[PDB]
Amino acid sequence: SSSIKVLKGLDAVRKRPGMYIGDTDDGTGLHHMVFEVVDNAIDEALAGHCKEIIVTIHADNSVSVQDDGRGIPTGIHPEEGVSAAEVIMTVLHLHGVGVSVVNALSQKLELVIQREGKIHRQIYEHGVPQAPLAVTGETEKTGTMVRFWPSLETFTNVTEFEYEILAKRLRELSFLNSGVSIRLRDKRDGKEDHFHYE
Ligand SMILES: CNc1cccc2cc(C(=O)Nc3cccc(C(=O)O)c3)c(=O)[nH]c12
Repeated sequence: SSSIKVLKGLDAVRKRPGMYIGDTDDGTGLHHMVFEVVDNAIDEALAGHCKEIIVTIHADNSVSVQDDGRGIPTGIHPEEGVSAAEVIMTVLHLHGVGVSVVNALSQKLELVIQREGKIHRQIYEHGVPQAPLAVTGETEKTGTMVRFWPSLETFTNVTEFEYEILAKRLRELSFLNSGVSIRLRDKRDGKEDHFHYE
């Protein structure tokens, strides 16, 4: 059972967030949540499909990452009875460990996928999907959007995202991945930036 594995992996991440995300007391793990989601969007860029990424700090202290790539495949996976996107959002395999870590450590996560003319949406709570991915509407755009509300059971002390921390790494990432265009917007004060290196 994939379902059994999935919940074991999630539970493994909650019990040992240090080895997956970093220190949970000093801010580093909290911001590493953003960078992990961002790194997935960059993969879609490196793969040649995404060109703009927008990172938003929301005023309710969640962060969203939007890409204009293909959008995570929505097809019920041939292997596990749920959408391929749910697999990517929930399956652990530190070998092959990725964005499930963020899902596990978020009190809530919102996933919106635009592809093949359709908008698909799923909500997760502590990594657990409220329902299967479902079509909520129609669109002519493509891409993936992950917004996450970090668990305040997991994170102490530094619980609010810092603009400058996110600006510094995003600037570095566009530098290292020349050609990727990344926008950062703060909804708390209206501050924004655009990082591209060519
Ligand atoms: C903010 N953005 C994102 C956050 C978190 C995860 C992903 C995953 C993906 C992806 O997995 N994209 C992809 C698209 C089409 C095909 C395949 C495939 O492997 O067959 C993969 C992506 O594009 N953005 C992401």
